[PDB]
Amino acid sequence: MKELIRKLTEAFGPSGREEEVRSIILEELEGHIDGHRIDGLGNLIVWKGSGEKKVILDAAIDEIGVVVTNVDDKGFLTIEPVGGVSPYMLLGKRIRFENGTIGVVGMEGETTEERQENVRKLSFDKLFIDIGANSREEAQKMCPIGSFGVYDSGFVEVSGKYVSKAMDDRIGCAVIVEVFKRIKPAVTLYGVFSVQEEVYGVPADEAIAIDVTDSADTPKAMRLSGGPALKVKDRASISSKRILENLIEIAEKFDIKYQMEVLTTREGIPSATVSIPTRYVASPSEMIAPDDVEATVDLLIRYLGA
Amino acid sequence: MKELIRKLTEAFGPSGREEEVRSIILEELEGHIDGHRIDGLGNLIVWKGSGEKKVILDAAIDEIGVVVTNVDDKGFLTIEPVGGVSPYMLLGKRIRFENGTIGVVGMEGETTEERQENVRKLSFDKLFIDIGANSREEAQKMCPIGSFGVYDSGFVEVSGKYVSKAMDDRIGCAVIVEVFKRIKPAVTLYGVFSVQEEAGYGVPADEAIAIDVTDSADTPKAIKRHAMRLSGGPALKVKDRASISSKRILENLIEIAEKFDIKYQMEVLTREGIPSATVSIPTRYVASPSEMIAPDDVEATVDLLIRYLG
Repeated sequence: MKELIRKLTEAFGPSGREEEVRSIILEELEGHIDGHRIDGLGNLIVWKGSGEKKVILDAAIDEIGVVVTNVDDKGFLTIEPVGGVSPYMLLGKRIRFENGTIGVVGMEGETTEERQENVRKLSFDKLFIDIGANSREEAQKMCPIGSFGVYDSGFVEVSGKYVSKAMDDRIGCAVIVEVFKRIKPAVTLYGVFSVQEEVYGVPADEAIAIDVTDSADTPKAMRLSGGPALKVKDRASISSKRILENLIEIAEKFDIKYQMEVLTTREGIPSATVSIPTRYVASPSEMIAPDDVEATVDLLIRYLGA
Repeated sequence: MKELIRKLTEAFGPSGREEEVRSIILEELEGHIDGHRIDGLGNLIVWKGSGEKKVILDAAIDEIGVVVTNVDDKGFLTIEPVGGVSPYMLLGKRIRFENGTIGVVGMEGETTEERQENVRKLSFDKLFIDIGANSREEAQKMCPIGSFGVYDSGFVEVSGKYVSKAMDDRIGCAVIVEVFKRIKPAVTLYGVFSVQEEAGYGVPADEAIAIDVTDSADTPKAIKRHAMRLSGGPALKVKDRASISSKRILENLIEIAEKFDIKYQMEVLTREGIPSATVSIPTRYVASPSEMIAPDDVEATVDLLIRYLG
């Protein structure tokens, strides 16, 4: 499942250019599905099994990044955030583009006091990125305007933890993939991979969102290795609540460690939301515990079949 | 070429289920190819010749269809479209599936009132498909949920013109295949048949050409300046941001077309990693069970490519 964690977390998938991610999900799932289709707006719909119950397992394809807005005289890039990324996780951080070009990030500091003052009020109009080109003529071909970029950091295992970029949400995509690769369906199971936008082709009876939640384990609560984070919604149908209680009895039934969050898009069909605790969200080094993710897989395997 | 266009347009190939169209294409080009391959996504790629210049041609193997999203109790199938299918081109039509199955679409509402209204502001929420199924189980065994079907209408000739379902882009497939069958390749030819998805095909190529369908506005009550028309020749499209290389390929195709009296017709519109040009065959009633092309546009097209590449 860890080959999978790399192949997905390392897959280049910013908004609108996620084709590789969909690929690895497909060739990864090839041999364990009945069908799929890419919907008008870019979401991918997988279905497996013959069942009266139709369940949707949603997971966000996309990962945070930056977009170019201005190419410079000497060939430097102006950028702006896509997804919830802070200009602080980018200082000294190197960036990939879809063609493969690597760029480096720096600050528009002039003096020695400006480099200590641009930060306490740092926006993206004070950053820049080097590609290696010295001209705008040599820089526009390397990267047009509207080019996206992502973290260059890859997947590393730190003493049993899985640290990589974009554990949000391809720990969830990876979990769904693994479920399809190990489950024998007792239901008609769709797995939908979503394009979030402006910050359902199939009709089902129950939707289940696989997302991540920030871990409060940071010094000074959702904890690693404590289980999947089950989200209770302050306002939901009797049917969403029954989804929740069903997953609860099944978790208490098979001695499955699990957590429960309450934090202050829903299909109209009854939906629930389960998250994996992930530290350092919106950083190149988001940390998950694999026992949590195989615990989540095990739970879904149990509730949705054998 | 009537036999080829027949096989291609009548082949069943909806969003991934193209083993029939691929098998027909390889079946067709056998004895003329120097190799082929199916990538991890299903794209069929062939190559012939070993010239210095590398030229690629590409045309989509896919056709519009329907996907079944639900099966009710009586055996009727609720559908959502695959591709750009008008709900109207379906009403009264029969639907063709892979395992030997045929269905018939129907509209909800029994009274004259709700039918007459539902046809106004129609959609697939208000449709279904009967298989002759009386049980939901035998429907699930005949047509599982997630099953794709294409138009059941087939190929026929009308006073010299060719009509069939899925001319886009099986007619481009026919152009490529005939080109490969009647070629003495001077360049290194790669043929690419597009699956599913609208930045390379794993083939480095000097230049690339697309064989596409274009809407012919020669129909009545259509009055556009510089309209596409049947038997006007292959339509050579002009792009807005066309690079020097794309304009070079395009200009070369114009040169051949006029040098050998090959009829052709430009097409004016309302990044670019490879030199590319876009040629199109004019076609009538795209997205209908009965798309129509003129054969001499296809012959002039294959002549254009064969003389530009051999």
